[PDB]
Amino acid sequence: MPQPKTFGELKNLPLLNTDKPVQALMKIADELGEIFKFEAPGRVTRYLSSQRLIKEACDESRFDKNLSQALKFVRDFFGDGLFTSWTHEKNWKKAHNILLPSFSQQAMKGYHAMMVDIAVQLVQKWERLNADEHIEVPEDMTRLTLDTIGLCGFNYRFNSFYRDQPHPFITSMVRALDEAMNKLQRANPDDPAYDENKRQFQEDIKVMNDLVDKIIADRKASGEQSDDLLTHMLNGKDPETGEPLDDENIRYQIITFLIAGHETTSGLLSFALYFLVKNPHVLQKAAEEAARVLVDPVPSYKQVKQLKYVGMVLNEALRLWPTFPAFSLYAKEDTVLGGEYPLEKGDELMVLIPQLHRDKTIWGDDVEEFRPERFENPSAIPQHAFKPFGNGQRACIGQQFALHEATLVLGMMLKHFDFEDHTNYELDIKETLTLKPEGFVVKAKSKKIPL
Ligand code: HEM
Repeated sequence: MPQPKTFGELKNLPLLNTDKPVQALMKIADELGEIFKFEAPGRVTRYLSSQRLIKEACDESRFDKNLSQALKFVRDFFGDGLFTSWTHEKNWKKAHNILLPSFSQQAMKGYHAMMVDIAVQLVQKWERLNADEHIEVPEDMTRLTLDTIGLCGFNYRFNSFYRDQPHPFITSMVRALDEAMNKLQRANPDDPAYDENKRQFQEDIKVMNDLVDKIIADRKASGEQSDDLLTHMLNGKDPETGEPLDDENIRYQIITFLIAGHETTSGLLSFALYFLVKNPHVLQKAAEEAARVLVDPVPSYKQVKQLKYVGMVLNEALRLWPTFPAFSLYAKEDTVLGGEYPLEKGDELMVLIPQLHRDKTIWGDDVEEFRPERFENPSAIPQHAFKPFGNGQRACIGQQFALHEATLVLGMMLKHFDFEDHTNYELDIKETLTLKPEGFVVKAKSKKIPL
């Protein structure tokens, strides 16, 4: 099996001592091909990049979700929430069954009004800019997506658009995820030099956990008859065990949904707008759909479902830059991958989603081009070729929520504004386990359509 350059007794570990590890891993994959071994002290994994091999890795009878080294570190705050629990933990399947009804079609129609509430605040912010003022795109998209999960999921208002600086929850969430990414490259984690990093880390987690207490305390005290994600967490019973979630698991789910429910979606909207302003003919086509379909001051749920081309733009943005770029798997038993790489039970794999999404045998030769038309008929895509939301029973539970929000917001953006890439921005991808085009700015000129 191919393997990139090694560093003596540190093996390949120094290759991930960079600000852009995923981007470093993609270039290794370009150099070495569909599979490559990556060793660290006392650790080994195999990075897969081709649909040929990933279609076997997505075989659930042979491989199950692994918690990567990164996810093990985040589990200190995510606990046994849906995202950081093993498939075999009781709390995974319980919460899985209890919370899927929160993403039913009827649940989605119920979220739509509060999504519009936040989308209108975004549009109003941009409409209220003075001449020649610009937009900080990932910053405002994070304002929107954080507020949307807070309100739709928990009837809690982060009021991000009333702030020039990030919400304290996000300040502690980013620093706590920074501490988790730095534990990967640190030899002796229980050494006195990191005594204060750990002090910071645990105070950043109590910031996040104090908000959680408030969301819970205000639901119990509230009179309003709510039917949202928190309703199901507090009241839903698992049809299989007959049990509801317990108090400590509930806290983990709230923290999980608040973080997983906004970061990757903000990344998606950021990349989508980036590709639109870089591809003016695509932007014009998407804008024409938005104008044709969104005939009312606020979009209906049905109208969002009719934004076919906008949906295609979002999928094409997810192909080039899947915002959660790598997922980890482990072999359920001894097995042979691709008829030439034998694996033993427990052997770990990493699916490099951006490399899978550039497989020339599936997508053709123009893999770097932004062409939404490749999603004209989504059924034409072979199995396991397009995986921005993961695999099987461990796939993203919030997929339809993220895509409905992103389609709604992007449709309104295209309806209400013309956009200008006034700095001719140079794509610079920031990695914090998720991806975002750092420093992306635009100018918007309103088409002066009332809300
Ligand atoms: C474009 C936006 C999103 C992307 C690209 C994305 C990506 C993913 C991926 C790749 C996984 C599988 C993780 C793994 O295999 O380790 C996943 C799982 C998950 N996502 Fe998302 N996600 C997005 C939005 C959301 C939203 C909006 C929510 C909540 C409302 C959410 C909540 C979760 C949860 C709880 C899981 C774990 C599910 C389980 O294992 O049962 N995500 N997501």
